[PDB]
Amino acid sequence: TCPFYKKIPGTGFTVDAFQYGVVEGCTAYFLTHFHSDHYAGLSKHFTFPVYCSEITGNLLKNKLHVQEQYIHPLPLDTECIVNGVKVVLLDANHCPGAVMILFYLPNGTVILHTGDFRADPSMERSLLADQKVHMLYLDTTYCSPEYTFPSQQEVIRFAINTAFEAVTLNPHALVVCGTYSIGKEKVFLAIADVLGSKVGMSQEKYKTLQCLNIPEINSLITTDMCSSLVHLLPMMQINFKGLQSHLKKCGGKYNQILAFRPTGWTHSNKFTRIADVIPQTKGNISIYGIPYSEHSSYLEMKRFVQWLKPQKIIPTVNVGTWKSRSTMEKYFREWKLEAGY
Ligand code: NI
Repeated sequence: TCPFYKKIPGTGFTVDAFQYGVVEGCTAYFLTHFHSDHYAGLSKHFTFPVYCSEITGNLLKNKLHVQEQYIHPLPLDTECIVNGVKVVLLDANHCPGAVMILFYLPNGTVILHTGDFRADPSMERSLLADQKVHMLYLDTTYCSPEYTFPSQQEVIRFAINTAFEAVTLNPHALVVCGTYSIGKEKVFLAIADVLGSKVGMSQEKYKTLQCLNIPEINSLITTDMCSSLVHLLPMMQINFKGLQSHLKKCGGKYNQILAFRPTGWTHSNKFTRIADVIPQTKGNISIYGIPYSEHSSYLEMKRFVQWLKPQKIIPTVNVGTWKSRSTMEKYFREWKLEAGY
């Protein structure tokens, strides 16, 4: 049944709750972003109101075929009334179209639901600075001190320098980047830009990217693989067997593959810096795992929460085990005692 951490008290609302059938008492279903564990259950047969960003609404219409009459897109950073309740959508710094949602309950309680987010100091100057938040529904994906990772900027700088050097040494090297969802577009776009190429991809992935309101996108992507030297493939294909196979398909246009796998976290983050990352190599194929994250590090999470000073925290990730729940509750108490709220 629908878990309590997906329900907004004092309202008829649910967040990211599309796989339980009809939730009794739900008058409006919000969707924070277009990732499959969050939209799981939506289709052209859905007949309840869905509230979301413009970009998420484009993907619902074009990829899932939800009918336009049930899609209610809202602008960001704007006070809106939904079924009698004031709400605001804020940028979550996750994937394209991802939002956090501020609910202003009739009784005076203010609730923030982060959806999935990568906390950032710039959030401390949004509409969040303007009033107190009592309850926080928090993306706790990486809520443990082992989880450090570099800035997105540092990671993109590494990828751009690595690719440019490789291709300039060998003009017959192909660059491949893995994907299985929206998000992390900066990785393949930044590499293609430094190489003066468009990125080539499947028709299904091209359709997906044309939903994202990315400026000048027609100048940056293409379905013509032959004219491109940065290819996107399914993340499943980013291994030696899949890459050797792909190389055969290019008809001797290329003699070397340099591939990127933008993982979340991996245990080499506890030891190694970004400047010191190395690939796995077999023959003329090299695979780089790069720690490009669209979720908060532990320290980024902690700074946001200690700034916001909520009265109550409700985790939305890692909630399935008692040992995980208890560990998270210990960190929350540490943070509150350190900061004095
Ligand atoms: Ni997500």
